[PDB]
Amino acid sequence: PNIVLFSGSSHQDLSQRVADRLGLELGKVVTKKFSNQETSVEIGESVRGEDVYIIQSGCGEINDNLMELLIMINACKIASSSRVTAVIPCFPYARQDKKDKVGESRAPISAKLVANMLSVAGADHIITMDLHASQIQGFFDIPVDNLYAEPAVLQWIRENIAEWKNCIIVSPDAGGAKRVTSIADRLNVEFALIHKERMVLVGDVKDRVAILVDDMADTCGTICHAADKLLSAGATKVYAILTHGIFSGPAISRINNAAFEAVVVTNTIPQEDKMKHCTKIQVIDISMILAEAIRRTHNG
Amino acid sequence: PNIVLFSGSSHQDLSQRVADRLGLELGKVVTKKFSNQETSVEIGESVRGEDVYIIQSGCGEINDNLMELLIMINACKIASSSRVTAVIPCFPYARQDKKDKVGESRAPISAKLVANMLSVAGADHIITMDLHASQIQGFFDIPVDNLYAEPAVLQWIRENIAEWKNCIIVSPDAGGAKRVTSIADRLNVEFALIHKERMVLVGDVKDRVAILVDDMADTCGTICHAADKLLSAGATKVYAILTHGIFSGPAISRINNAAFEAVVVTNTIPQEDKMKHCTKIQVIDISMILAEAIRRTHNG
Amino acid sequence: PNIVLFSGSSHQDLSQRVADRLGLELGKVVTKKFSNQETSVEIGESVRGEDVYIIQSGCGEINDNLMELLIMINACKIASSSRVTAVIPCFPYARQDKKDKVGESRAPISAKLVANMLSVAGADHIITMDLHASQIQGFFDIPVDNLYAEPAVLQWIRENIAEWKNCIIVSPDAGGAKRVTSIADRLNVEFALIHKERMVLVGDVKDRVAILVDDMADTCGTICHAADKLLSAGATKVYAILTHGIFSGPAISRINNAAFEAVVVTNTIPQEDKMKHCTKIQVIDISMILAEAIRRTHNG
Amino acid sequence: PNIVLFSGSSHQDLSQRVADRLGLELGKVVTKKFSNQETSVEIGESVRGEDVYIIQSGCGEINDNLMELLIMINACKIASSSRVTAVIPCFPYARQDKKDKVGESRAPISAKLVANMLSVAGADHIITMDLHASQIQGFFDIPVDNLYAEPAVLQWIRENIAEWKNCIIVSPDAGGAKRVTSIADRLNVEFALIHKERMVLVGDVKDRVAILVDDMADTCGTICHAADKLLSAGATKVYAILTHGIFSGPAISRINNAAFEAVVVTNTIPQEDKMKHCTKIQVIDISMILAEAIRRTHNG
Amino acid sequence: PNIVLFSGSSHQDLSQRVADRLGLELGKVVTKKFSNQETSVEIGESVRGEDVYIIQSGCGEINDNLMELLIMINACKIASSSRVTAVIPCFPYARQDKKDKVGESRAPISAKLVANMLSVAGADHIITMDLHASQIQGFFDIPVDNLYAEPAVLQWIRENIAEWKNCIIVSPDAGGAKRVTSIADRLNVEFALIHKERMVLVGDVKDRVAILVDDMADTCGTICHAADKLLSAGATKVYAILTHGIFSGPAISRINNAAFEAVVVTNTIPQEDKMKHCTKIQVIDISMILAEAIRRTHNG
Amino acid sequence: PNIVLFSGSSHQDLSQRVADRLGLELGKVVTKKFSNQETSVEIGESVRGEDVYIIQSGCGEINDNLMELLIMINACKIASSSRVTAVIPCFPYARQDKKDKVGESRAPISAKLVANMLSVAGADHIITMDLHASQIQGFFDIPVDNLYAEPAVLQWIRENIAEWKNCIIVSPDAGGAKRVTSIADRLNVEFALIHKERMVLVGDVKDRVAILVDDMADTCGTICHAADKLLSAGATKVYAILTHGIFSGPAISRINNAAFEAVVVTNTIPQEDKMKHCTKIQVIDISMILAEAIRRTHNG
Ligand SMILES: Nc1ncnc2c1ncn2[C@@H]1O[C@H](COP(=O)(O)OP(=O)(O)O)[C@@H](O)[C@H]1O
Ligand SMILES: Nc1ncnc2c1ncn2[C@@H]1O[C@H](COP(=O)(O)OP(=O)(O)O)[C@@H](O)[C@H]1O
Ligand SMILES: Nc1ncnc2c1ncn2[C@@H]1O[C@H](COP(=O)(O)OP(=O)(O)O)[C@@H](O)[C@H]1O
Ligand SMILES: Nc1ncnc2c1ncn2[C@@H]1O[C@H](COP(=O)(O)OP(=O)(O)O)[C@@H](O)[C@H]1O
Ligand SMILES: Nc1ncnc2c1ncn2[C@@H]1O[C@H](COP(=O)(O)OP(=O)(O)O)[C@@H](O)[C@H]1O
Ligand SMILES: Nc1ncnc2c1ncn2[C@@H]1O[C@H](COP(=O)(O)OP(=O)(O)O)[C@@H](O)[C@H]1O
Ligand SMILES: O=P(O)(O)OC[C@H]1O[C@@H](O)[C@H](O)[C@@H]1O
Ligand SMILES: O=P(O)(O)OC[C@H]1O[C@@H](O)[C@H](O)[C@@H]1O
Ligand SMILES: O=P(O)(O)OC[C@H]1O[C@@H](O)[C@H](O)[C@@H]1O
Ligand SMILES: O=P(O)(O)OC[C@H]1O[C@@H](O)[C@H](O)[C@@H]1O
Ligand SMILES: O=P(O)(O)OC[C@H]1O[C@@H](O)[C@H](O)[C@@H]1O
Ligand SMILES: O=P(O)(O)OC[C@H]1O[C@@H](O)[C@H](O)[C@@H]1O
Ligand SMILES: [Mg+2]
Ligand SMILES: [Mg+2]
Repeated sequence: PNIVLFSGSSHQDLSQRVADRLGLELGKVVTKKFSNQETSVEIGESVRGEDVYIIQSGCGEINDNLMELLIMINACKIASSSRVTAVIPCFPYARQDKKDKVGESRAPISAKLVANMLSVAGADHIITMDLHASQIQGFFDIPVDNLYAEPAVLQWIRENIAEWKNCIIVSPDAGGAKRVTSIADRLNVEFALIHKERMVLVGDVKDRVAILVDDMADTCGTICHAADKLLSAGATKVYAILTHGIFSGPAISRINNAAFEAVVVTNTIPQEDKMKHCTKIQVIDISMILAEAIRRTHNG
Repeated sequence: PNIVLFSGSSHQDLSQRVADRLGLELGKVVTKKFSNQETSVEIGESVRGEDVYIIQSGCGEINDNLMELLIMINACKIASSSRVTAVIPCFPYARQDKKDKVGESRAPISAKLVANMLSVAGADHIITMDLHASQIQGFFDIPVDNLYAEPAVLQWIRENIAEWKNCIIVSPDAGGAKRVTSIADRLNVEFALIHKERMVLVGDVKDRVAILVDDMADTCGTICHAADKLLSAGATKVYAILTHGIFSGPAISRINNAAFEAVVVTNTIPQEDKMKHCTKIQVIDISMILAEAIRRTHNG
Repeated sequence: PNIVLFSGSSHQDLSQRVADRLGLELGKVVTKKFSNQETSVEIGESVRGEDVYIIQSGCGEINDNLMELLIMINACKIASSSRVTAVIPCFPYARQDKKDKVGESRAPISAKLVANMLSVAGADHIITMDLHASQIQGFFDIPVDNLYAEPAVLQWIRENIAEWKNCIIVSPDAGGAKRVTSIADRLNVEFALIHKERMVLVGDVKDRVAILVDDMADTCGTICHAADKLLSAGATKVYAILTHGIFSGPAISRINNAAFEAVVVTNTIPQEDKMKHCTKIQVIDISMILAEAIRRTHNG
Repeated sequence: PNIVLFSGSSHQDLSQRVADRLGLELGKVVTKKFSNQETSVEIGESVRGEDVYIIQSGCGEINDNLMELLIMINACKIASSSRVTAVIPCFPYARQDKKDKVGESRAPISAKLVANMLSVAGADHIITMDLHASQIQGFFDIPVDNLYAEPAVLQWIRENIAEWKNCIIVSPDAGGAKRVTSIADRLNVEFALIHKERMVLVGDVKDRVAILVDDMADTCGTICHAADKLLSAGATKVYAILTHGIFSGPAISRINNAAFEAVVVTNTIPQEDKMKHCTKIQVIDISMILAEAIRRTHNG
Repeated sequence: PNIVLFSGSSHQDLSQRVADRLGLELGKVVTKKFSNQETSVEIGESVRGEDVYIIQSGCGEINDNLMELLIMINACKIASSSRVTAVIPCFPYARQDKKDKVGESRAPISAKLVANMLSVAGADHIITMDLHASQIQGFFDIPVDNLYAEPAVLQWIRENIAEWKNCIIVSPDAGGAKRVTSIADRLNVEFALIHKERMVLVGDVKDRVAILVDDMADTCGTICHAADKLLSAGATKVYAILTHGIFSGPAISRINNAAFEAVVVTNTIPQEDKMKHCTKIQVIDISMILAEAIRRTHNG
Repeated sequence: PNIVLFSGSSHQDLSQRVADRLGLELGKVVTKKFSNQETSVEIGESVRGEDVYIIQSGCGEINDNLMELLIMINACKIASSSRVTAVIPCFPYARQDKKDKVGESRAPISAKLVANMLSVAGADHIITMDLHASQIQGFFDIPVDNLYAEPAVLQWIRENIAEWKNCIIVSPDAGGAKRVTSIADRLNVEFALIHKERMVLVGDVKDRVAILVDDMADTCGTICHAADKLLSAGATKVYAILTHGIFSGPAISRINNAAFEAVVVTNTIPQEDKMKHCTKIQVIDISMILAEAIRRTHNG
């Protein structure tokens, strides 16, 4: 009746880390694809009456991983499991959370679609790390846990950056005001703001060190322009701390010929191959937070 | 089979205005209360096969108006109406859209509860003006229209404030960066930022005019502090433009003994009685936007 | 995993009585109101895995208490509670259980609306005392316990009224034939009947003591006229025993200038303030019945 | 897109009458049984886009007719029908509307089960004549039309009984007080009451004509004893008017050796064979009421 | 909290056998019929918190047994049982699993209707023996266990037929190729095929013994024709092994005047009365399979 | 209010054919992918009140196309469309329609998962061509049309194969008995059967022409072995007619080095690139059948 932990095809390293921190090991599931690109999920062990926990990040090929997660949840549910919990470090389609505004002709809400699919597959609980919009919690009818990576970010700032008592935290866009502001309050220091459309700046950032904080980085269209503007303004050096490092498209190329002292990300998305092609990127372990959340859910 | 428009106990003036702009008149419904404070809804005319439209703002006593709206929707649905649309100028419980963060011990999500109540009552469409969080659109499975009052705000700024070409727009909090930023871009001028915890300010605001823009004002705990900070900083005069003016609690007392040149709001919440006790308050009609949205929904 | 009992803003005394009879104490919940008349519910203790019981009577301001109950149930459900049970001593909107007849134009069914609201909020069980219509049990898909206060009424009749062996039991209306008939059968005594539209009487009621039995009294529009008719017919004195004493509107004034020897009610609705302004009113404790029902549900 | 009327195996005569009053004819459906007592439903004509009406009374073998109705509704729904309406003159399992009281060990609520069956089969509207409990309207989430046969009963009383101005109306049980009372009020005449457990009577019934009114008669366990008590009390003759005459079990034998001047019923249940073995039974047509209800639903 | 086993009106013998194999006895339930052919279900013992198991075969009068099963499940669910499991040895309406093809005018899918009825009644698990179509598992959203009687068929073939090493297995129709083929592979011997429309045969079946295997036999319209064709072809003797022996309509008459050496069936449908009028029929116990499935579901 | 036809990324040619046969043209939708492999759906025109028809085959990368279809349906539904119909020429995950048998450990039912996802996305109708299992019709609660390509197969056999009056139709497996048998009856000729586990044959196929008929061919693991066995048995030439030609994995390599003079398939899956690398493959247009089905659904 105790925890049975399962892992998907994507991001095996974090799954192994979370299993180790729980003093367990991943269950026997073979997730391959048939000849015509159809997902094949075969659970080897018994899940009857167990508290199944599935960890599947929204990275790599998003649709294939999402389909694998749904099929795994359905298979566990039909196999008479007590309660199936889906742990999603990076929620897929989390940037499509609104019907947008004037101009976006009949755009859908893909986040609610994913929520409905997870609910109809048979999920009983959702664990997510640093959702793009905290209001996505309301997209479900089951409990949702929105974990935060801010304590790790503060710890990294304190330990690594020696001048953290006289720095500033800068938001690369207008919507990152809340996160940047909360971090600045936590470190007991001031902050600035940057907006595009071009680049505008409101803050001191003169002969001091600035840290760019954002939730994610897909193509680094942001953060890079913010670093350029900050360097033009008078900043001595610029750091970049991120929660979900996608680094898709050009990305790595842009960081490589950039003046970032360090680009900091977390385990939520595999960074192994990305770190090889870029020395700036550094990784922060968050497996402890997910493991503690899993324990809190399980014991009760 | 054409539009049948109904009005609630709250905000009769806006309902009459919307009816006039539609070249119609409100249906015959008597909404009183029984002896033991229970809602009594009696629809006098036939709604069979009609496109029923109900306008009920979340103002005054929130719970009583919400229950009246739900009972009216249920009565219209059981009476074999073709499609029932709920027009809510101010969405109740819109500030409770998250499970908050560390410290808020097991707080609920009241916005999703209201969404579920409206869905189970029998609503087929929702029309809302300037939702507190745009992601509340995903709280429903029926279509939701999130109207914007920004064009009226811009028009008022242009017509009334003569120095609008050399002003700035200031957000009283960190979460208002997006709205203020969009308004600044539309007016082709710059912007500033104010954060509490005390007040901190990043911007020029020296010997010029600043306009405070926020989504709503419950007790004017904000906006007033921002005006004080701006006046201390060097602003010649401070304006305040708002979408939903609750003006609850002390409110009117605070604006009265304040240095606001004008506090601008919209129809969405009845401002009749409030305007009598405060000369600063001015109202912007938004009935045309709701009427146009209703026409767009109906015609198809 | 044992019982966690919660109480609402209305009827604190009955909640404390039920808690005492269960050898427990009410959980730590702070239920206040925000500035704009919106309910604030904050659960202080952990409800994860607990079998939560919420007691919220439909008295006072009905809509406000109902919204309080719904928000509390939703908060308990989202907080990973094992099972949430709503104990409602007086079911709100219980008199609106039909679509009425010819004349009531498009009247709704508010009882089914409340049932759907409780079902969608997350309630797993319902405990009610003396429902207005027993068929309201079918308004839910979850189990519903319809308790009966008849044993307490019989005990009061036996102990207090010394001539209970040669009395009669009179129904103030046509719909109360079943309750009056069952009480008369259980007491092994005869009965009468009264119908309005004016007053008509079929029974003996000549130089004997008559007892009026009804389910509830909102304004005492009934019962008072029944006592007048009984006194006109020849009854020496008239008693009145009720389950749910609303005593709204004039009520207390009518009883005060009436010839009731005693007006007997039960705990279900707070009678503290009402009893002060009227000496005739007497209260029968029903906390033991609710406590026993709660124990029966919990143990299993 | 106009009315397409269908008929079940039970009660072909009433279906043909309703079709004639609508100036239409029943659709081509062959409803036979396979070898192993399984219902076979084959719709011969096209129902795509039509507003189908199905008439299936709960008479004869109840389960077989109910399954026929459900299969027919499902077949019409899957065949892309616009809206399917189930016209049930006598609602099956209408006497099982409560979980009863102390003594009935874990009895079910079959009426809600039938309601759920009809809702899940695909019914969009329900038309019923004189439901046993009017609160069964709340057992559905679709609109329910509860027709009344009282005008026909009153017309029969006026036309046939010549002394209707100086009669009385008697309820054979305690639960029939409302119907008897309303009929007495509408006829501007007084009333009496009878309760079992044995027979007790409260009323005049001395050298006058008494009429027994009930909703239904299954075995005539009631009504017969009421007539015996009335004859003992002094009634010159006793009439009996009923809405749904089941006349199951002994029934016909009991009426045959009884002193009823006439036993009046309505069409809702086939009375052809029953009337042959008993001269007292007379039938009142109700096809016009159902036809008018169907027209009212269809036109809109 | 352990197993509470209930039995329906049909097939008492199999229920008693399954109870004996589980070392238990059937619960106290009285399932009779009211006067007007309505099902009466009264559960005598407590099912609160128990794992209720109901065995009800789709035999005899199908509709009455199905309604009894649904009412029993609903009664057990409303009585606060932990989990209700429906054990259906023969799934009713299992041959209506498709909307057929060109010619069948708007036929329904009765199997999905039965599935929806069982789901809405409150069933949490389904156990079925040898479904007509294995895809009926997808007709439910709850887990469904499709047991197989093939091991018993193979054992009977080995024990009774001494020449089973040099026989063939023949399918009476085209749709039985899979079952016959699997049996042939398991017995390490060859197979043949027979198709109607008349009879056509592809196989050796010359001066040897053939066994006809099908899923069921309603009227023995098949199997008898296959035996005639096989005997004409050169088969020395013909056997017939079946899972669900309905033997409805003529049936027994056809087997009696046939050249079958033995017609083998299983318990799933009561064969007691049928076996008396036909010496060829033999029965294979399958109570152990159902008992083992029940134990597997319960233990977990 | 008339037909608005939309097309997905996969199978543009068939969509254009169906649009041409309907005398219309495909709507303006841009279906691309964001940087991080997330589907981007933007509808350019208005679908309010329209009867949207979306054609999306389950070919190529299955998961991406399925996600595109779901997002398109959701976008059309939220945009206030009258009715959204999904036309799926090849149903994805149609081979996973059972929970298999002993040996497949806790395998899921992916077809029911896809059905649930389509139902929850907002689909109102499903049109599919030659489903793998006809019972998948019961996997939905909305109407499902299972079109058949058999008339085209018969026409091709008649026109192209000149010796079709003295041929045989052979099933490459045991489960294809029904299709092969129906085709043989339609052409008024005989048939044979082939089963693996190795290869076994029952039929004449001696100096005559044989045609292999199956529903689909993924890797041609079947059909090729059947052709080898048929050639070894004595067949002069062997043909192969298929409905859904996947031709994944090796496929083309197997057909090219085989003795097939014709491998006949239909449009449902794009055959353009496949036909270039193999001269044997030939294509049959089925756009007329889909267009006629669409018309039949639309007009009604
Ligand atoms: N995976 C993705 N990659 C790139 N753009 C995306 C992706 N998903 C959504 N988008 C687009 O990005 C926009 C969201 O931008 P964002 O900065 O979050 O808006 P906001 O200013 O409201 O925060 C949406 O309009 C959506 O069309
Ligand atoms: N009607 C109300 N009046 C006052 N406070 C409210 C009301 N509804 C919710 N709140 C509280 O106010 C907070 C919302 O503050 P807000 O500034 O919108 O948060 P955020 O910083 O996420 O924007 C919530 O935590 C909630 O507890
Ligand atoms: N809280 C209330 N106060 C006063 N009247 C009410 C209340 N709720 C419902 N009603 C009205 O009272 C009527 C029910 O009266 P009642 O005597 O119970 O009906 P019945 O005659 O069927 O018993 C309904 O028609 C409804 O309109
Ligand atoms: N078809 C039927 N035939 C006989 N008795 C029934 C039938 N259906 C239900 N019953 C029983 O009759 C009782 C209902 O009797 P009724 O007099 O209507 O109750 P009440 O006294 O509440 O009016 C129920 O307890 C039920 O067990
Ligand atoms: N209880 C029944 N008795 C006789 N025939 C039935 C019964 N239920 C369904 N049928 C009919 O029998 C047909 C099923 O025949 P079957 O041989 O199973 O079809 P298939 O060729 O698809 O296997 C269905 O078309 C249905 O109309
Ligand atoms: N896309 C696919 N490619 C290859 N194999 C599959 C695919 N989808 C399902 N399967 C497997 O193929 C099996 C179905 O084989 P099939 O011949 O249809 O079985 P049956 O003999 O019941 O018809 C399933 O057990 C499933 O595990
Ligand atoms: O793709 P790039 O520009 O790196 O980042 C996309 C941005 O879009 C927003 O949702 C996030 O805040 C993120 O910063
Ligand atoms: O109550 P006061 O301080 O006036 O305003 C409450 C604030 O809380 C936020 O949700 C809104 O942005 C609003 O400005
Ligand atoms: O409001 P008053 O006249 O006191 O009482 C209302 C009556 O209406 C009925 O539902 C109850 O039986 C109650 O007696
Ligand atoms: O079965 P019999 O005694 O004829 O009648 C049953 C009675 O039970 C009540 O629900 C009805 O009012 C009906 O009169
Ligand atoms: O009624 P008879 O011909 O005996 O059998 C009916 C047949 O129809 C099919 O579903 C079964 O395979 C069964 O063999
Ligand atoms: O992948 P190959 O062997 O070509 O074909 C797979 C087979 O599996 C069955 O569902 C179909 O009948 C098909 O013939
Ligand atoms: Mg009353
Ligand atoms: Mg009665």
